[PDB]
Amino acid sequence: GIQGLLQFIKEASEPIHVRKYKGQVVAVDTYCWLHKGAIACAEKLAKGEPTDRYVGFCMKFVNMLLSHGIKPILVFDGCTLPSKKEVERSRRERRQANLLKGKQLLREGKVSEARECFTRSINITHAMAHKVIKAARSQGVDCLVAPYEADAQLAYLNKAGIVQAIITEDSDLLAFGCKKVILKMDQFGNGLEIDQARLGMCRQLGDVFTEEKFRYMCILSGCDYLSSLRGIGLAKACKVLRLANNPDIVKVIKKIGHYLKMNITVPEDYINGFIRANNTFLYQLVFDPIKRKLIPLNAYEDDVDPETLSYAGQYVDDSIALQIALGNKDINTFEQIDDYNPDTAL
DNA sequence: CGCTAGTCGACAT
DNA sequence: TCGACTAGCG
Ligand SMILES: [Mn+2]
Ligand SMILES: [Mn+2]
Ligand code: NA
Repeated sequence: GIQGLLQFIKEASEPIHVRKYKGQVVAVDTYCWLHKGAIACAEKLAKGEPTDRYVGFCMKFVNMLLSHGIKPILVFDGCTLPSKKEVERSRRERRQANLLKGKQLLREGKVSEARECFTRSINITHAMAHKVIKAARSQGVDCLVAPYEADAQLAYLNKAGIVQAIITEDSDLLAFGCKKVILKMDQFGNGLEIDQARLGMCRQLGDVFTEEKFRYMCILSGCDYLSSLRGIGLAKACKVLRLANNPDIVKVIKKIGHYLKMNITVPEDYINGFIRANNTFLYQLVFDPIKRKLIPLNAYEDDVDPETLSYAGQYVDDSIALQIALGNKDINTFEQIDDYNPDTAL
């Protein structure tokens, strides 16, 4: 997530209700509903005790969407991106830590703080997600498991015209170049909408409303793929991109000390990390629902070599990609754990 | 003013 | 998990 982005472009935000998308299709970052639903039953989940409260929690959101004549496409996270394995491990350590020390806090008597310990140990597994998938598909609601991060898949679904809006809590969608993003939606449909074309309402944003420059801004400020240079936030990065009339971002980053009047040393591997971040935001592998084939988020440009983009995910056979996307194949064991067929009755 | 790093709440009784 | 919020510091 782009920390502070939502407050940085608040002028482009608008309080809405989902009724305005009646008769249209809306994709959903289901992992947020999964997490907020897991919070209610974090105790049983952390203990391994059987529960399915989060299923109902997600399904009342889904039902709420269905009640207003909206077609929801639930999208789920798939395989972990190779550039975040260390990160996921480092987070898993914290989860297990809060789990154990949570159990010890239960041993010592306080539960209100122990609650706060168990709520930070929540690990959304693919099994839970699959439970939600079955629960939704029993209602005729489409479900699609992303090849990797659901962010890029959602971005594709929106930029292709399959859906007209995206329900999420993560601002990464804005960096992926989404047209419309619905944030902070409760059980009743009251949410906050951000339009890409409305980014012009932000005065301090300057002329950084174009998708490319906006992406550059989000990356330079600091994202999940690359940590920002110490002292570089959203405002200063935006200032750099505003003061830079040069289309070549590399020379700009090399002159980031010049555009800001600061003693900023730019390491040579930071440029590599930046290029990788941009290529990940641009060409992360998604799944085409129509053609049923692994494709990059955006079409490969004539300058970039697609052979050196393994950090954006590697390709597999389209059949395997299909069985993975349908949730029929386990992401980890690559074994058939289901046999859904959308044909015999996205 | 801007940025870093840490805290805190979410759900729900 | 992610944003909101804030003390501390350039
Ligand atoms: Mn995500
Ligand atoms: Mn994200
Ligand atoms: Na930053």
